[PDB]
Amino acid sequence: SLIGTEVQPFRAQAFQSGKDFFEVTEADLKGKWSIVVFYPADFSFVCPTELEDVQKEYAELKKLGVEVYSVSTDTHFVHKAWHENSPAVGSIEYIMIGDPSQTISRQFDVLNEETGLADRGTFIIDPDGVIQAIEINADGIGRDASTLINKVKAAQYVRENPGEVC
Amino acid sequence: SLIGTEVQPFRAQAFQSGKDFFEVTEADLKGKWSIVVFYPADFSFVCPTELEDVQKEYAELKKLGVEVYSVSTDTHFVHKAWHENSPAVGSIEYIMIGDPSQTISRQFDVLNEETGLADRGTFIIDPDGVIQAIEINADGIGRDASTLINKVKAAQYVRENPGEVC
Amino acid sequence: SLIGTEVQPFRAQAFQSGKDFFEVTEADLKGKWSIVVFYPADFSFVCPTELEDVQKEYAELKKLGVEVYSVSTDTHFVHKAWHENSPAVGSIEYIMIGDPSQTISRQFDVLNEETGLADRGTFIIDPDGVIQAIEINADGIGRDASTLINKVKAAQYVRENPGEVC
Amino acid sequence: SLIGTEVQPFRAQAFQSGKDFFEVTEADLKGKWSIVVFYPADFSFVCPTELEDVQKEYAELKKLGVEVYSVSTDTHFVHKAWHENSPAVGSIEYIMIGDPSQTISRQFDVLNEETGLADRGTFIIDPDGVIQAIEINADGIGRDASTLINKVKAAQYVRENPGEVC
Amino acid sequence: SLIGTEVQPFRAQAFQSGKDFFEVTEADLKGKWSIVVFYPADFSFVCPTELEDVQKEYAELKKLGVEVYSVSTDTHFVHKAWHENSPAVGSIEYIMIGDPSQTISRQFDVLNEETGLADRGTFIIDPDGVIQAIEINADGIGRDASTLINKVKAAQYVRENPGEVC
Amino acid sequence: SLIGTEVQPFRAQAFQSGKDFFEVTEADLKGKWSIVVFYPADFSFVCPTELEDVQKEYAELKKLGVEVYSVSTDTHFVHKAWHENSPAVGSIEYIMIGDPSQTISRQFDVLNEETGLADRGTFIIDPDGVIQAIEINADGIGRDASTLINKVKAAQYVRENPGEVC
Amino acid sequence: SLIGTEVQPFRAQAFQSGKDFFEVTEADLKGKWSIVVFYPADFSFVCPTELEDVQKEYAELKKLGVEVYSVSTDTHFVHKAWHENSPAVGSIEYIMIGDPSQTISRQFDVLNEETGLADRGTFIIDPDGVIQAIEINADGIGRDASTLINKVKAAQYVRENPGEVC
Amino acid sequence: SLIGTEVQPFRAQAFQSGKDFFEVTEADLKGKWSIVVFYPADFSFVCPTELEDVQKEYAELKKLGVEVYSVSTDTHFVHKAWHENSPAVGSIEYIMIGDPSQTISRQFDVLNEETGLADRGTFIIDPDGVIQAIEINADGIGRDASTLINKVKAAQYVRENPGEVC
Amino acid sequence: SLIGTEVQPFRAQAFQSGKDFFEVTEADLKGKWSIVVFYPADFSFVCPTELEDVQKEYAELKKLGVEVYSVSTDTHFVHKAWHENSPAVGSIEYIMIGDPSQTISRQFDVLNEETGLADRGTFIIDPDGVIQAIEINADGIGRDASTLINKVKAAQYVRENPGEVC
Amino acid sequence: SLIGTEVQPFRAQAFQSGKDFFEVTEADLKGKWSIVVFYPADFSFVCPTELEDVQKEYAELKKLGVEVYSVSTDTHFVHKAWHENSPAVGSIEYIMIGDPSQTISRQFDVLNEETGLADRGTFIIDPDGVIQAIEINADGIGRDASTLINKVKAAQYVRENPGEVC
Ligand SMILES: [N+]
Ligand SMILES: [N+]
Repeated sequence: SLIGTEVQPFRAQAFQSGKDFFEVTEADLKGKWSIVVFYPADFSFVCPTELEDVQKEYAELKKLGVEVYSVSTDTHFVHKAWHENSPAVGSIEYIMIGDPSQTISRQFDVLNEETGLADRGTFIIDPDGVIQAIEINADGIGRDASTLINKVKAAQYVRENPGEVC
Repeated sequence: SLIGTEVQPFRAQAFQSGKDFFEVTEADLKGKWSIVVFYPADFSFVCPTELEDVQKEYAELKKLGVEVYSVSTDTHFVHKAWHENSPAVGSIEYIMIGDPSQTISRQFDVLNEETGLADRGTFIIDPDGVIQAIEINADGIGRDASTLINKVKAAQYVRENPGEVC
Repeated sequence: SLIGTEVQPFRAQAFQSGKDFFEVTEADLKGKWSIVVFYPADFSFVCPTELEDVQKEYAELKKLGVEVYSVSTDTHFVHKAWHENSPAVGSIEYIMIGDPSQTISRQFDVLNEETGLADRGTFIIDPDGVIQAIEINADGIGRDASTLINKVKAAQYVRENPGEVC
Repeated sequence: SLIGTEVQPFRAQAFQSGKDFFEVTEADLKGKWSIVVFYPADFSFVCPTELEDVQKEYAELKKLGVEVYSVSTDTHFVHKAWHENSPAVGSIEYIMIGDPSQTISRQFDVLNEETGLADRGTFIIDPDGVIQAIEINADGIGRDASTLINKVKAAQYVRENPGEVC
Repeated sequence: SLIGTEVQPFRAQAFQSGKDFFEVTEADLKGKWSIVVFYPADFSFVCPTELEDVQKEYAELKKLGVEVYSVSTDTHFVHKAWHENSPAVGSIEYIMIGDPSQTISRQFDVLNEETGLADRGTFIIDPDGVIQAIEINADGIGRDASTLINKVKAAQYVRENPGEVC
Repeated sequence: SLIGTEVQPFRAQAFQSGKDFFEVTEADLKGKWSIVVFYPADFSFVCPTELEDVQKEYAELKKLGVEVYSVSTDTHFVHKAWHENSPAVGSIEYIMIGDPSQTISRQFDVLNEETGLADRGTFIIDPDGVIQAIEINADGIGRDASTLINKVKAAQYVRENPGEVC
Repeated sequence: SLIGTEVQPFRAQAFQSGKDFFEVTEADLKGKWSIVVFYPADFSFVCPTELEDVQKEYAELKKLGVEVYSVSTDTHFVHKAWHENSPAVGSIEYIMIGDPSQTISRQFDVLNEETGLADRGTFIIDPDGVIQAIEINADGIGRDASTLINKVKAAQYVRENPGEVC
Repeated sequence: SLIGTEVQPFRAQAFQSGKDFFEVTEADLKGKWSIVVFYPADFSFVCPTELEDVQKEYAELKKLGVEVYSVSTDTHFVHKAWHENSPAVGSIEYIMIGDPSQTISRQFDVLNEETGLADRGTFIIDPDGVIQAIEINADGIGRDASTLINKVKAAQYVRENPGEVC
Repeated sequence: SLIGTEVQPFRAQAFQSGKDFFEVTEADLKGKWSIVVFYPADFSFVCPTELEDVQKEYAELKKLGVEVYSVSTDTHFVHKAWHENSPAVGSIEYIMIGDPSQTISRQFDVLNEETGLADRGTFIIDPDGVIQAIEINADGIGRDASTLINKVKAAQYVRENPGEVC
Repeated sequence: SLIGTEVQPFRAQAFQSGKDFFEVTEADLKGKWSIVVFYPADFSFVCPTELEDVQKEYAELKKLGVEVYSVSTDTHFVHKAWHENSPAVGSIEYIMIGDPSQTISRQFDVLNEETGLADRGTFIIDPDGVIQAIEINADGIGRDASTLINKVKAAQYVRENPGEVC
């Protein structure tokens, strides 16, 4: 499992409510507690529930010094389109990376080779670029965005309190 | 060059103004004069001029027993989205295939490995599934949709008039 | 990721409060909603919280037609020993599989090659033997046993309600 | 596809109405807008229409700072012979390269391995030696020489007007 | 056979009645006459006879400047557990190494690949880290702990009396 | 050397003063004494002396039941062209094969890889399709067409008079 | 380790006080409890103690339905010689196999590649041809012939009393 | 074909009417127009006509600054023997190389693998050690020694008169 | 060593005072006691002593039902020539095989790769085609022809008197 | 053949009537005329005739500055045993090397892979460590010890009298 491994090098276009398109690299994921969530496709049939539940928790997550990135094999262009032409996804303030080359979906071992889409997986990365938590559910079973603040806290506690885990 | 070669096997989701999403295979390209045009990405910055110029010519092309397929590595979901949330692309009546697996873009050797997007290429396929014409321009140089009806006619003439090409 | 894949063939000794040691195979995960949780080592320094939290939820999980299996690369012998010589782990009523061969830990891609121990991963398997949910946290970050009943329900819902996921 | 790639190194004999035979290299395709057109064989049965159509457009193309090269796997000797012993091809003023080694036809991936002849392909190359347009038709389907001035212009426009393509 | 070969590099956790867990390397086996005994599993059904018989002989073995190490693929945690929750094994004063990685069991070619357990093998190593005696019996056939003092003596004699073996 | 070997399979277009273009195979080489002569290129600068000298001897050679084939990597089209637009080569009555695929020049190991042209080689083949004589001179050194009637005679004599060669 | 493996096929000459030279195969090892002991070389400097100690125990071992074989890479000729020209080895009544081909020494992985001699190893084989016990000591450390009757008994007990090993 | 290639390195014993045996290397071929003729075997049944015809032309060839070498896989010993015990071959004044190693016959690709003899081949080498002419006839068809002076002249003319070959 | 191996298949031309040239196969070497002697080269500087000494012993060897074959990589042609143009070798009545292909010299492992000549080796072959004696001396050390009658007798004796060799 | 090759490196134990066991290397074979004779096995059934006939010739051989070495894959221990417990072999005064590793028998290409014994081969080595004579007979055909003095003489003569071999 990628648990405990370090994020591999990548470069991709992203969109964020506010700033116009900008590049992103393995670097941005280093130096801060980043949490990236993957999802099938933009403009999909399934309701963007997962994505916005995260938006709600975003306010708080930022306080904990955490950054949030959503990823799908769609182009950053459609991410913007989706963001505008939809109230739900329009409330998202965090970063939306586009992975049309499939490279970053593939590196997190979450790309479904035959559909060309990513799986519902969420990763939590420590300031060192190391994966500390992995959650991948099948289409239908939802990811509870609330349990995130707990995990990142727990992750951060153990970060400067080794062995004190009981 | 793929000129004169036979279309390779593929299976993909498509969208068409009217019918709700449906599957498509190498078969669909066999039995009729089909002309498929590839393009970078949906919701892109470049104006969908190419796509709709083809829509104009669509009326007549259908009379000649020709079918038209647009292809991009976008999901059929976004194709629909784009089709609705845009007047220009909304006039498109022909088939819109989605190639997120990249397989069909790759088989026509028109996939840009590093960007994960297709090139501006247009192919004309005879009822046997053989490529009779190839046109690939760089971003900026436009593809003239009018010269299409001429090519397909020429292609069809030669089809049952071998050697009579002067 | 193993999400959506089918559980691989395995044969191992298990212990369960009540029945004396018995064998278990891939088939015992087929036909029923099974949820297997992996952990580092028995008699470890870290408190068996995770394991017992699941014991609490066990009552209800059984109602839902779900079976629970704990796994570590320890021998079933030590699982029993631990079970007896400890009040905490002694409350566990579900199955305790022993994976000294490391085969099953390896098949779920959760075995740490160099330490010879398993990672904190929990999987949810549908009656067909397919993995529908994966959660792997690092030492320290705890797995919330409560969010299990929700996932299994969600999993069960979509089971006989395809596409109805909004 | 070779779209966007750089012309490969080659050295060949050429003939041009006026100057007596002279050598040519990839260097002659750099610094200037060059457009090279491939054809089956000299003295072939099919009428040299395509070649001369281009002759007509030659006048103007030169104004745009564009050079024209015709290529076939024939020797430059026969190019000259053809040029003299035929009124039609005799009107040609642009360069006629001979590719008996098949190397340049092969490098543009336009050589038909088993017949040893080139396909009807036309390429447009920017002053940097990069392919910006590709058009390959089957025997019978003609290449419209007129749409060339448009393509080169469009190519030239985008050359110093990046992104301005709408 | 490993007879006459040098002990390979390894690092593992060990437990010893008295000192709390400590690391051990191939270095602890050089410099002194060490005798390591492997066994299936802790808390096993078979009576720990073998292990304790060696405990008896331990008193004298120490006099001869010999150290004793017991090894099983169990974790040092369970070694301690076993040591406490059992009168028999509780009499053991020598070192108890844990080989969950299986690396040291594998290096002495005594690991049963399919069961993930070690074979009943006892090795005698001279102060140079070279194996001078090997004894591996099947489950059931016991290893006579008494014949140890004789072998180490014999080994020690020949150590400083080459060829004098008659 | 190919001396004594059997002519390999080939299919090519040929031209002959009189008959309009026709196909030729390694089989047209079996059943009769055939003599094939290779040359650089048609319409070349070097005077077609060699080719016509053979034309002179052709009258007689036919009496001996010998057939003559000229070969160059040129297309049969240009062979015809050359034959008409030149008095010298116009006197040629024997077969003129075209080898634009280079396959037959390559099979007689007489093709100059880098120039894509054939060497000045003349071969004599017995009714069985076996090479009995090989003569390859460099550009400049001429092949004496007269010494051919003697070689074919000698060849034919030995044909039905084994060992009688003194 | 070869523990639990089956004896590999071999054919060799043997000598036994009484019967004149005779052949031996793996087959002789099957159907009876056989115990084979390897040793360096005949007429060696080291006293044949080991071999004769076994002779003493031979009387009893035969009662237990056990056969004994001594093996060295010497020829059966010298085994005979040694047996005659020496009082000590002359008391030996069991079989003396000769392994000059080194194949049987090699098969029991007891052959010292560079000296071409066997190591001091003793194996116990059940009636099925499977190795149940292995003892290999270095030159100097002696093998206790007495502990043999115990091992074979234990081996035989467990033979028809599986699991009853406590 | 070896036409235009450079003679490969070799060292062999030779005999020449007058000088007693002496060595020969590639070098002797360099700096002068050398013409080497291969033949089956010395003392063969076929009359040495070919060899002596060359002897006749030798007088003049020397005037042209040409050297002549005969080669067969025979030893230089038998070349001398043949030279003496035969009037015909005794008239030979040029060099007679012996190729029992077969290396030089093999390098000129003129060695018949199965018979171990050379083919009737004659080569003309320019002062640079490059092959300018090749003639290989089958047993029976004779090589005309007269046409040699013409070829060497032609070869020499073109040597200092490039392109002037018409 | 080839001692005891069977003569491998070969076919070669031979010469024998009396019969004109004839073929020979590994078949001739069976059914009779044959003794083949190899030597460097015919017409060599070293005196044919060895060959003729064997001729002297020929008379008697024939009585013993033995045939004699001389072999050198020379052609059977030169063997005859040498036989006639020399009193010494002219006395030879036995078979003289020629091995220009080097195959038979090579099969007896007596061919000197770099000189292309055979070594001074003599072999004795039983009627079954098996090598029973091998003698190879360096240039200078002579082979004693007299010791042959003894060897073949000894060979013949043991042939029908197994083990009676003392 | 190893004729003319140089003895390869080896190190072995030897025994000689008088001196107690001592080492020997490819060194002892240089600097003097050494003659090594191989034989099957010590204490063999065949009478040691060959070995002692050499003993008789030993006296003289030493005069010629020749040393004698007997070799068998037996251990030097058995060589001594044989030497004492047998009148015949007891007369041997030359060196008796033991080759249990089979390396020296193997280097002289005289080891019978399947029996693990050497062939009856005798080699004569010049002071440079080069093999000058090879004689290998089958079991039964004897090696004549007398012909040795002649060979070494002949060998020595040619040693300082090159070419004088007639
Ligand atoms: N960063
Ligand atoms: N030279």
